[PDB]
Amino acid sequence: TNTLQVKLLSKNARMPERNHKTDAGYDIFSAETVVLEPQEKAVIKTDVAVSIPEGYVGLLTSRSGVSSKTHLVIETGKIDAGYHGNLGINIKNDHEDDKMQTIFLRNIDNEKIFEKERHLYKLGSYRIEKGERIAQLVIVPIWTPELKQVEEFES
Amino acid sequence: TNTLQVKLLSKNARMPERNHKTDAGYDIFSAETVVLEPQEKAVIKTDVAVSIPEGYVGLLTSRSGVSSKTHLVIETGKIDAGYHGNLGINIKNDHEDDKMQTIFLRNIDNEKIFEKERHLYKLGSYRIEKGERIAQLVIVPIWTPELKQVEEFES
Amino acid sequence: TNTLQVKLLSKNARMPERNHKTDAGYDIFSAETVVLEPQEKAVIKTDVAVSIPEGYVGLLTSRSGVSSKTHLVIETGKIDAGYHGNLGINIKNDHEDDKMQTIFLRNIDNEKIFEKERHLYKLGSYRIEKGERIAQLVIVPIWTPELKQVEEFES
Ligand code: NI
Ligand code: NI
Ligand code: NI
Ligand code: NI
Repeated sequence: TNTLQVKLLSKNARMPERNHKTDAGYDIFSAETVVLEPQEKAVIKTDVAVSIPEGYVGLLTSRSGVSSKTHLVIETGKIDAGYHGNLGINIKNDHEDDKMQTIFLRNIDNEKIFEKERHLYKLGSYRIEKGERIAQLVIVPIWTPELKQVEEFES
Repeated sequence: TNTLQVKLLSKNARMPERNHKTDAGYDIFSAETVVLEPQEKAVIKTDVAVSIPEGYVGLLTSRSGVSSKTHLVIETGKIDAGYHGNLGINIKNDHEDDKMQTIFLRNIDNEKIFEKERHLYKLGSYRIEKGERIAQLVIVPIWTPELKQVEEFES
Repeated sequence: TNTLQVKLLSKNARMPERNHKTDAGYDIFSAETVVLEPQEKAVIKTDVAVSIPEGYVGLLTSRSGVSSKTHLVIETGKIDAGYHGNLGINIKNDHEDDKMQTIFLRNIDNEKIFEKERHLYKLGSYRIEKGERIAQLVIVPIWTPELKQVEEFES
């Protein structure tokens, strides 16, 4: 203290980065390559484990550029002080399934991914490459008092 | 202090639970049974009232297991220090309305609910039973300074 | 300190408001009039700039009444201590694109907007007027320790 322990669970994992002095969170990288078609849901593995101390919670949340440009929706996960397992990114491709087809996948910048081997995809499908910035981790202090039942509130 | 007051508004309400030492939030239970079809929006009542003190905000947020497994999307509500009313869960069934039908409802674990009385439902419909863990409450300290307008930023 | 600097970037910008003593956040107003059809994504400009000090993060988040009543989904943006640019609201009209038409737009209260000049819109389209409360800003303390890689966690 004040130090957060980080455990890499595979060779695909990458150490989170907080480059600027002013930055609030840590860049979280994907440890796997996954293709998400319209409406598809998944929990993307980071192969990263952290030991958040008591009196804090980690917010594994979306990234500003990715969430604004793409239909990829990350549900902010609340990381407990007592969770030492693999950090998973709760994600949904919120693009509508209009049953149309295209030869182009989309990257996390919403650009068309040009392939030399031509394949057929559902329109609005995204590919997340291994090692890409898709999320960030912001840790905040928490207040956890012992609950007391009342019939009416005082003051 | 440090104690949070909790008020139960009906016999359907349940006292929030923070079982583990390390846990950041309190399990929030539903006080009503509701069936949400695709795209349907609702505010589910908890029949629970809290008196968060000044200098804090309550985050009435989604649950890790429910949000990952089901298309049920909870918008994290910001609970003011001056809100003593019924806590409502802002929820949407984000499952697409593909106009298909099935005889099975889905629980908060995304399992098919087997009924003895056969009924016809829209595909992707969920049922939330009374007294089920659907949300959690995480309270965090806040910073609220008196605003000052500037033409340029200093340092 | 304790004071947050606010910079207005145009005549369309409005000073954020924290009216009640108990309120956790500041009302954020739109600086532009925009019509969002089903599934459409945009970053609405506030023309407001803030200088959050180090050791804090700003949560530019949804509003309780708007998010519950309308299909307008705001992704909570994490505002760094080192961001002095225009605050943008990351928004999506999550209403399904069922290819139906209506003569009525919808306001942020989900009411039909009556026009004297009759126009044809896609069903589930919303209009956000300039100067309307669409979001709020909640600032919270953060914990940013220097990371240390471990092979196993201690205690
Ligand atoms: Ni090849
Ligand atoms: Ni029966
Ligand atoms: Ni959707
Ligand atoms: Ni006119």
